[PDB]
Amino acid sequence: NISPWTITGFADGESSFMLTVSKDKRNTGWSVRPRFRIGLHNKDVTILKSIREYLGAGIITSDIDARIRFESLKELEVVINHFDKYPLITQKRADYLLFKKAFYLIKNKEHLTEEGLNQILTLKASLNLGLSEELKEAFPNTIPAERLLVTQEIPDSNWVAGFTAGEGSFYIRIAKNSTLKTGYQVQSVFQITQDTRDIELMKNLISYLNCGNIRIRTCVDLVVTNLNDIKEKIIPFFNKNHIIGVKLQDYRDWCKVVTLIDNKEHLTSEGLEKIQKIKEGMNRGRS
DNA sequence: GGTCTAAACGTCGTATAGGAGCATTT
DNA sequence: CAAATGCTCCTATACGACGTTTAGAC
Ligand SMILES: [Ca+2]
Ligand SMILES: [Ca+2]
Repeated sequence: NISPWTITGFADGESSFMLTVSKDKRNTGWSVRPRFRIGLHNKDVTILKSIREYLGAGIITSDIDARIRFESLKELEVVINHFDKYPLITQKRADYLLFKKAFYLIKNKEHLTEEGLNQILTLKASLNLGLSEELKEAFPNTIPAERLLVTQEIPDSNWVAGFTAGEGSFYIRIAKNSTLKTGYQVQSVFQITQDTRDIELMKNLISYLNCGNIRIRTCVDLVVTNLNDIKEKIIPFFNKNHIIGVKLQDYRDWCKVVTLIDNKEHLTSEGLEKIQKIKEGMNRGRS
């Protein structure tokens, strides 16, 4: 059985909290509904069934992508019990909090009033992309509810495993560089990318893993390039607390290249070619 | 001077997140 | 009816993932 913290982390990466407000058969003229969803590439449904098995709720689909969705009041109650017990720690937590207030309004059927509808619109206004042009036009001078800035340490190894399984990256960097014998440097790279709103979170993870540097481009990158930070810290970490989903295979290929660099012979033409073939067949070049 | 590692810097194209809205059941 | 939710399709930009140069150790 899959761990709950793996679930929260993975959701921290890939989930969405939504409120749909559609013109409508009804007295306020508007329909209000909450949605919670997690979406992945089609190849990873087994994770969803397992997660589904843990919570005992969610409806799964597989088409152009794979999604598990929670749309009924009871299932979202299951979702809320989960994230209340095993809380989110990225900025998406703030989205969660808006969703949760709205959900409760909806549970009490307060959404069927102009007053209640409007309060819900105040929650939706600060939720994700906020109010659409259509909704701004139909309901102007709306003041958006305040959104909590979440400011947080790593709760569990399985959380990191879920988050890296969504947003993490293992890639091989090849740089044209004449000062090297092969004409190329080979680097094993671990990376996490996140909007700057959570730099604190990134930093506790750096602290949590005892390695990596921050690169700022707004976006932030956690980047690990050091070979025996990679060897003696990152890989053992994801070795006891497993990366899940299709991304593991990339991780394994990443390990193989790390092994090749570790035996110091990636610095030969035959070896550099070898690593190149593997890199071109990992991550996006996989087809 | 040469070889190399670490990492600071640079940047593009699909893949997510987010969304919207009609159909069926409760 | 009307309220909830099942079901499916739409989209556009912030991560992924790829590439180059620099600081400097050995
Ligand atoms: Ca992802
Ligand atoms: Ca993301």
